[PDB]
Amino acid sequence: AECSVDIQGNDQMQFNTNAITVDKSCKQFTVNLSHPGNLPKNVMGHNMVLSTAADMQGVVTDGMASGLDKDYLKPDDSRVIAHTKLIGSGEKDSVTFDVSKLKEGEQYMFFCTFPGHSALMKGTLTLK
Amino acid sequence: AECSVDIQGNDQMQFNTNAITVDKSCKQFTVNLSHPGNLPKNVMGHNMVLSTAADMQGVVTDGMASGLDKDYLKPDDSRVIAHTKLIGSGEKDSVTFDVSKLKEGEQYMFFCTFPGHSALMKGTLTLK
Ligand code: NI
Ligand code: NI
Repeated sequence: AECSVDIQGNDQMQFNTNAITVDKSCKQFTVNLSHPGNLPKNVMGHNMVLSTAADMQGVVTDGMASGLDKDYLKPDDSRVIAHTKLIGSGEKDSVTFDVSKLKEGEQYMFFCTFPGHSALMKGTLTLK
Repeated sequence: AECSVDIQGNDQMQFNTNAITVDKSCKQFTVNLSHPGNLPKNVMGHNMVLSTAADMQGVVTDGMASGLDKDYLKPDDSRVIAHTKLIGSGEKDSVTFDVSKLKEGEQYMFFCTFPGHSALMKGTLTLK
């Protein structure tokens, strides 16, 4: 609870929220991702990727180009603050990261890098 | 141009038009679908499927449930007036159907049934 949050990304190409705020008291923060649905990861794969608003675009465009083998994320991309695995239906994955990696007054974005999904599957994250 | 429309499906999950006018003087109308870009069928597949605005949702839902091998279309869906195959990048397909299958004052939709795309890839077709 509190320094964790649960996200689901479904077969309708959406996330159950478009805003997460990290509380300034958290030492670490967890994002638990699940995929309700029936569709396979090769058609409707979802991951949770975090970065700044200004970088999102770069991360999606190089993610795309990497492909399904690299879970559509450029390996060791330094713009990526934290990311889960690309999961399909019935799969579950989570990531914990240092709240120290986030600074106040900066717009972060959570999104999915599977092609075309960030048009809908995106959200703001903010450290309050 | 004359009783036919050239249309494009791109890797941004966008068709290059969102309104088709079919002329009453046509015996037939031909739609010519192409897919500029680089992503394959299993990731950014596109088809042009036509039905009444009312049947669209049943076609989209059942299409999803038909699977990738079925080109995400319920085969012999009684509601589909015409459709192309689901094409990936570099590919192309056309469909010619008779104009008598359309009537005056019905609302028709064209759309793509690939998972999550029709919220974005959709337009109106109209008999004038
Ligand atoms: Ni996704
Ligand atoms: Ni499509």
